[PDB]
Amino acid sequence: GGPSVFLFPPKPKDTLMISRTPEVTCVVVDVSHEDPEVKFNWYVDGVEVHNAKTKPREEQYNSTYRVVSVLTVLHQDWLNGKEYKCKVSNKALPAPIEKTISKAKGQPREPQVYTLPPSREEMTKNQVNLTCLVKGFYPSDIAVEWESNGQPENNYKTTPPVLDSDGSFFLNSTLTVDKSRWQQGNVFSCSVMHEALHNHYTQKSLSLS
Ligand SMILES: *[C@@H]1O[C@H](CO)[C@@H](O[C@@H]2O[C@H](CO)[C@@H](O[C@@H]3O[C@H](CO[C@H]4O[C@H](CO)[C@@H](O)[C@H](O)[C@@H]4O[C@@H]4O[C@H](CO)[C@@H](O)[C@H](O)[C@H]4NC(C)=O)[C@@H](O)[C@H](O[C@H]4O[C@H](CO)[C@@H](O)[C@H](O)[C@@H]4O[C@@H]4O[C@H](CO)[C@@H](O)[C@H](O)[C@H]4NC(C)=O)[C@@H]3O)[C@H](O)[C@H]2NC(C)=O)[C@H](O)[C@H]1NC(C)=O
Ligand SMILES: *[C@@H]1O[C@H](CO)[C@@H](O)[C@H](O)[C@H]1NC(C)=O
Repeated sequence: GGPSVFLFPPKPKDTLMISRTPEVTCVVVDVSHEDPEVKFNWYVDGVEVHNAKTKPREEQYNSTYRVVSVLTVLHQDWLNGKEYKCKVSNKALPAPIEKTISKAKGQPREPQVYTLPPSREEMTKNQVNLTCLVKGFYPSDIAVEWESNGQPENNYKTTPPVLDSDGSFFLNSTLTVDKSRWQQGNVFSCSVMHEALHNHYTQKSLSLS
């Protein structure tokens, strides 16, 4: 004795993109070789659901199994604050273990998005940094990408959301492009996906005129 349960929320980009699959993951550790069977029961706002997929158990190096149940959440249900409950049953458990999860509960706040052209010190060089400042958003769940002429620009680094003095979040996204591309006057756009924006999406464009 005995097993432990950990419940994980979906990835932010999965929650914000219609083509992606947002999943809540119920992980059971310390499952015995003697009694390796785990019964998973799932509830959405107290209502039982039967659409979760279990994965084949894995032997840990500490000679125990790690057993996982993955529940697909509806994009709208997750955003509307529905509660996801995982109930775990196992013979080595006198009473089942339950864990509940839902989206962060504070008041949603819309991100403010600003673009920063390369600084004269930054601009003289071979490759230039284009910056997208995203601040004042809540919850921290967000997705920031770059684009030009309808195609993704992949040479970017986005900082993790940082908790600010007023309890909201902020981050920077920096795209590195060849100076020649920026200098030419090509339009680079910063894409921001967040629940509180109108239509959960905004974009800010940056170009040298
Ligand atoms: C046998 O060996 C096993 C494998 O090594 C080992 O399993 C490990 O067991 C420990 C505890 O014994 C368990 O620890 C918990 O880990 C939580 C994070 O797990 C994440 O992230 C880690 C690394 O950061 C990864 O290794 C995990 O795979 C898992 O990854 C996430 O997985 C999901 C689904 O797969 C993905 O969607 C995510 O992308 C992914 N993230 C990453 C970064 O990869 C960690 O959060 C836990 O801390 C919290 O719970 C503790 C419980 O004791 C608290 O003490 C601690 O304070 C934290 O509290 C929680 O946090 C908040 C505070 O209230 C609230 O959210 C919660 O209410 C609260 N919970 C409470 C109080 O219960 C925690 O340390 C490891 O995850 C696990 N590793 C794996 C791989 O399974 C076994 O223990 C070994 N057996 C032994 C030693 O006997
Ligand atoms: C651009 O900014 C990134 C991230 O802040 C940094 O690592 C890099 O060295 C800067 N300059 C260029 C030319 O990318």
